[PDB]
Amino acid sequence: MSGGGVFTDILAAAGRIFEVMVEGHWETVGMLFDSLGKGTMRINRNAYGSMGGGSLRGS
Amino acid sequence: MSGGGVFTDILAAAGRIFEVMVEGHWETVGMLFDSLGKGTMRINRNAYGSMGGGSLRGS
Amino acid sequence: MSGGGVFTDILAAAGRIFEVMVEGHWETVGMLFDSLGKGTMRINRNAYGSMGGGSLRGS
Amino acid sequence: MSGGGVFTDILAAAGRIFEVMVEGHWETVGMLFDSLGKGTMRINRNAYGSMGGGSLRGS
Amino acid sequence: MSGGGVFTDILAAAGRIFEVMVEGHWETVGMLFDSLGKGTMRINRNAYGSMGGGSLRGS
Amino acid sequence: MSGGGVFTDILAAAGRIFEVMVEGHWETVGMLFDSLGKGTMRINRNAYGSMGGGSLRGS
Amino acid sequence: MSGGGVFTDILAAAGRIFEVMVEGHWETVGMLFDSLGKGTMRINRNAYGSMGGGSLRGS
Amino acid sequence: MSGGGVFTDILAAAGRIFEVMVEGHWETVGMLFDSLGKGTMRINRNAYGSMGGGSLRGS
Amino acid sequence: MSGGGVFTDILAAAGRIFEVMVEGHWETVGMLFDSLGKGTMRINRNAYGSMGGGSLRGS
Amino acid sequence: MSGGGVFTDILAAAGRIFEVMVEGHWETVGMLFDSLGKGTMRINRNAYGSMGGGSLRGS
Amino acid sequence: MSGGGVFTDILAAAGRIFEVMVEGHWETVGMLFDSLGKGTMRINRNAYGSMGGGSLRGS
Amino acid sequence: MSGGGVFTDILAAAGRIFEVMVEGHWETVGMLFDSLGKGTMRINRNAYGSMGGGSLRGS
Amino acid sequence: MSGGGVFTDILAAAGRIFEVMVEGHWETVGMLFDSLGKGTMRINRNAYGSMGGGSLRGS
Amino acid sequence: MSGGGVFTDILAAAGRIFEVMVEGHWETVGMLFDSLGKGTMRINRNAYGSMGGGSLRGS
Ligand code: BCL
Ligand code: BCL
Ligand code: BCL
Ligand code: BCL
Ligand code: BCL
Ligand code: BCL
Ligand code: BCL
Ligand code: BCL
Ligand code: BCL
Repeated sequence: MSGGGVFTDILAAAGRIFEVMVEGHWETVGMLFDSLGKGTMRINRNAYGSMGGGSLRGS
Repeated sequence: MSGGGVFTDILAAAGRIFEVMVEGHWETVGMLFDSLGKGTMRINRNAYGSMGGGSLRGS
Repeated sequence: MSGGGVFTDILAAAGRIFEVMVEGHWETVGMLFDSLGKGTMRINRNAYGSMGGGSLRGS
Repeated sequence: MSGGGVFTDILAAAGRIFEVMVEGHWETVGMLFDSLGKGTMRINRNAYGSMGGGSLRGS
Repeated sequence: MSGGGVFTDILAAAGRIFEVMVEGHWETVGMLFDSLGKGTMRINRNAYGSMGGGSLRGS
Repeated sequence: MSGGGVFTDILAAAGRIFEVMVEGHWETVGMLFDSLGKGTMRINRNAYGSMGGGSLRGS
Repeated sequence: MSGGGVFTDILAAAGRIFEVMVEGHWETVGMLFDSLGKGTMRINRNAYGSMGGGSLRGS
Repeated sequence: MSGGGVFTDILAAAGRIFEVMVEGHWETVGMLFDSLGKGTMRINRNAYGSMGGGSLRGS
Repeated sequence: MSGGGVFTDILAAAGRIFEVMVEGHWETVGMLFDSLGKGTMRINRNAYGSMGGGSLRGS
Repeated sequence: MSGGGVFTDILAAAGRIFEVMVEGHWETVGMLFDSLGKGTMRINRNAYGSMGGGSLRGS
Repeated sequence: MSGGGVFTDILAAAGRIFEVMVEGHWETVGMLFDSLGKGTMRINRNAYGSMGGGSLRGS
Repeated sequence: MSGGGVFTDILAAAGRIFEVMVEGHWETVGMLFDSLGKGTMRINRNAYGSMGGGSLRGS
Repeated sequence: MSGGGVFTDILAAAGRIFEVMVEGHWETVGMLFDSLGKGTMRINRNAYGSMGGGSLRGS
Repeated sequence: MSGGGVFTDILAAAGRIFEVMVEGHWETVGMLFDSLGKGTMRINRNAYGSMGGGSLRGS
């Protein structure tokens, strides 16, 4: 049976190799949700400007 | 019956020889189960990150 | 100053028109987050399967 | 921004497609440990046969 | 004095214009300090591995 | 200063890249001390075959 | 340093080796001392043949 | 096995040489953060100047 | 049997000769583990420079 | 029966002559077991060196 | 005196440079005294062999 | 001072080398005193043969 | 046995001769350690020139 | 039986003659052991030189 021992490893590889693909498989998501944030501020800064609730109507 | 005494020795040699094959018949297994341990870790690092169980719901 | 009264309506237009863009702007999101849900199921299944916590060690 | 909306579906696809690879990924392991079983029986049968422990030495 | 009134505006501009330069003058810093974090982890994962402080020497 | 912002990213790189050299660097050691245990056994086996300490001289 | 990792294995060798030399080395001794016990008998038998001590002289 | 002993020293070398890289690796950081300091003073000086808080309104 | 007494002396040899191979077979190891100690020092020097543990958080 | 008396002496000769063969028959054994001795010392010298039994575990 | 500021840095050098020379100036000594220990042993093995002091003269 | 370090050794050598000369310096003495022994027995065997002290003269 | 008495004198020689090699052998060591004491002084003199310990800080 | 009386004198001879051989036989020994005493002195003197035992450790 000497030589030809190429099975057994593979499993070690499927486990080890998969580490590379799964590791760089995340980094992409980070900015997706976060980047937007700024774009909604400009509409907010105009139309709205008077925080003062003021007196209550009918009282 | 002098000469021709080749039997008794085979039994000595059917046991002794078997020592060579059996001895190098176990080393293969060692790594099989082991090596894998590393691969499953990356998935577990990302999705899971907050050990903090937090407070109990409804209490 | 008969005629030449093409201002005023622009305001009506910008306000009215903005409805067309903004009312087609949203629809894109919806599916974005929702579709995913079907990819994580196939790894969760196989590696896990025994809900039975079993007895507590040391007791 | 009519058309050109081919980004959102990739996540849907990665989440989906991944299902095909992972679902055929497993089946290989099943027979890996189970097949063996039969091979160890033949040696056990010959060198062992008298279940009868017999009497205890010195008593 | 009619016409030639180009001064007063510069002040409105020196203040308004500076808004553009100062606004895109911060975004650069964000990643500088943060990105590094990851690189120092690998030396930490090897040489170190046994959290268990163990028993106290001389006691 | 538009473009030419190649400096900051290097830090991200020195930290991130070093992650490669260091990770591959440790694997060499594991086999080194371990493989030896087998060679010392045969000498030990012949000269030392009697465990029975026997009686104490002078008593 | 990819490839060129042929040292760490010599030790695995050397120790793994040596098993072969040492193991076939001992078999020589067994017969040396034992085969002799059959040559001393023929002189002992003829000159000596009367176990009977007989009576004690002077008594 | 006279000669051919060029392995052992590699460890000594990797351990020793690594000193050269790492002892030149640093140095770059030092000035990075410190320099800046002088740039923010010029704007703070002109728009601010009256330390005297003065009296409190409504008292 | 005058002359031809070349056996016996081999044993005197095999024992005596082996003294040579075994004696010059251990010296290799000495440097192996030792030499390394120096290389781990530089990383340890920079990142860690403040021994002062400081005060205890929350007290 | 004068002369021809060569039978009586042979016994005297067999008894005598045998002295020569038996006398030089021994000397060979002397160094057979004694020479070895030295060859086993070198392995003992290395792998063992700390006579100090040290403290007893668990006490 | 813009430009021509090459002094101060020499002092920065001269001290830093001296680190290289002094660092690789001690490693030479290590083996000097050590290596000798083995040589004096052979004379001491032969002439002296009987640790047993024996009885005291005149008593 | 790189290279030319051939002094520090030598001592290691005079100490080591001397082991070879001193080790084979002995051996010769062994048989010098011991071989004689036999040559004095033949005169003793003749001339003396009557251990019996016999009776004491004058008593 | 007239003449040929050249063995007994070798011992007288070996012992008498070795007197020559050993006698001139030692003279080498003397200078080795001693000559050094003069090179360490110069660095000691400049950096350290104030013996006066001075007052104790905090008292 | 006049003449031919040459026997009786041989005994006188053999006995008388043996004096010549045996008398010159001994002289060889004398120096053998005695000359050596001058070779051991030159190693004893350099390595040892301080007769003074000094104080006893721990007292
Ligand atoms: C005992 C159960 C073990 C296990 C046992 C196994 C076994 C057993 C096997 C795998 C295999 C695989 N495992 Mg697994 N695996 C485990 C855990 C995982 C998990 C998980 C999240 O739990 C996942 C998703 C993976 C992922 C994977 C894949 C890498 C692979 C299935 C085919 C594939 O996609 O390769 C896609 C691509 C590759 C495998 C890389 C090689 C592709 C080459 C051949 C393409 C041609 C190359 C071209 C000619 C040259 C140019 C290429 C470039 C330009 C350089 N494993 C579990 C815990 N795994 C199989 C495998 O390794 O493939 C044989 C396999 O036999
Ligand atoms: C938000 C977090 C989501 C997630 C979001 C993402 C996002 C976002 C992306 C991925 C991507 C991927 N995800 Mg995901 N993913 C999740 C859950 C999973 C899990 C999991 C176990 O939980 C795993 C392991 C996967 C697995 C995968 C891979 C299929 C893929 C990474 C590259 C790759 O290996 O494709 C290897 C092979 C392919 C992708 C198939 C296409 C390969 C083609 C381009 C090769 C050339 C074809 C040739 C020219 C034509 C001939 C081919 C044949 C002969 C027909 N995802 C998590 C829960 N995933 C990335 C992706 O889909 O790639 C763009 C990606 O952008
Ligand atoms: C994991 C630990 C497991 C284990 C797992 C393994 C693994 C893993 C392997 C073995 C293998 C073997 N094991 Mg196992 N084995 C276990 C228990 C046992 C026990 C025991 C008493 O406990 C024994 C003695 C055996 C016995 C054996 C042998 C059958 C075989 C080693 C080579 C050999 O001798 O095949 C001699 C002959 C054969 C294997 C039959 C095939 C021979 C063919 C190739 C010769 C040429 C054929 C010719 C071209 C065509 C004409 C032929 C005829 C004329 C028809 N195993 C333990 C419990 N065993 C190995 C094996 O099965 O070989 C691949 C192997 O890879
Ligand atoms: C703030 C402190 C941070 C840190 C901040 C920095 C900073 C700041 C810098 C580095 C730099 C480096 N860091 Mg760092 N670094 C940290 C942690 C580490 C640790 C550690 C184990 O803790 C180490 C040893 C490393 C290792 C390294 C090196 C990769 C690099 C020093 C030069 C070098 O060796 O590049 C050798 C080789 C390269 C850098 C790759 C590029 C080489 C090219 C230019 C050669 C020519 C290419 C040729 C023309 C094209 C063909 C090439 C091939 C055939 C394709 N860093 C700490 C935690 N590091 C410096 C750097 O990245 O270089 C400028 C740098 O400026
Ligand atoms: C760390 C301390 C370890 C140890 C580590 C080492 C290290 C390290 C090394 C050795 C080496 C050796 N060890 Mg070790 N070894 C240990 C334990 C043992 C013990 C013991 C009883 O404890 C012994 C005596 C051995 C015995 C041996 C020798 C086999 C070998 C020294 C040279 C030699 O004799 O090779 C004699 C012959 C051979 C090695 C076989 C190869 C000879 C070839 C090169 C000759 C030419 C072949 C020709 C061209 C082709 C035709 C040949 C045939 C016709 C087919 N080791 C101790 C416990 N050992 C060295 C070694 O193995 O050499 C590389 C080595 O590197
Ligand atoms: C037992 C565990 C030990 C250890 C044992 C090992 C072992 C074992 C090895 C290393 C190796 C390495 N170790 Mg280490 N090492 C330890 C501690 C450290 C620490 C640490 C911070 O603790 C670090 C990060 C280092 C860093 C390093 C690297 C220098 C090297 C991995 C490849 C490399 O980067 O070479 C980058 C470049 C070089 C090694 C210099 C030589 C490059 C040449 C070959 C390129 C071609 C030259 C060209 C043809 C000529 C022109 C060149 C110039 C123009 C003059 N070690 C740990 C504590 N280390 C390996 C090594 O050094 O490779 C042999 C190695 O064998
Ligand atoms: C009574 C039991 C005794 C004992 C009895 C014997 C007996 C009996 C024999 C051995 C033999 C051997 N014993 Mg032993 N031996 C004992 C104790 C030991 C111990 C031990 C650590 O206690 C060990 C490991 C050894 C080691 C060895 C080996 C040296 C040798 C087996 C072959 C070999 O390896 O030679 C490898 C190499 C050589 C033997 C050197 C000669 C090789 C030549 C022939 C190769 C060709 C030379 C070429 C043509 C010319 C160029 C060469 C160079 C370039 C100059 N013995 C036990 C305690 N030993 C056998 C032996 O000595 O060989 C005949 C043998 O017959
Ligand atoms: C610090 C004090 C150390 C010490 C330090 C030193 C130092 C230092 C030196 C010596 C040297 C010597 N020491 Mg010392 N030595 C110590 C302990 C000992 C002890 C002891 C019993 O404790 C003894 C007696 C020895 C013995 C010796 C001698 C081997 C040698 C003096 C010349 C000589 O005899 O070489 C006789 C022969 C040789 C040295 C072998 C080489 C001869 C070659 C050059 C002749 C020509 C070769 C020819 C051209 C080629 C063919 C040759 C063959 C046919 C193959 N040392 C003490 C404890 N020793 C000296 C030495 O080793 O010489 C350099 C030396 O420098
Ligand atoms: C009884 C125990 C006695 C003792 C008895 C013996 C006996 C017996 C013998 C020795 C012999 C030796 N003893 Mg001693 N010896 C004792 C004490 C000592 C001590 C000691 C520290 O106590 C030491 C280390 C020595 C040292 C020595 C060596 C000089 C020599 C072993 C070979 C050798 O090295 O010669 C190396 C070199 C020489 C001997 C000089 C002659 C070399 C010539 C033959 C080389 C060729 C010359 C060339 C053709 C002409 C050109 C030469 C020049 C250019 C002029 N003895 C003990 C106390 N010793 C042996 C001896 O004297 O050699 C026969 C020997 O037989």
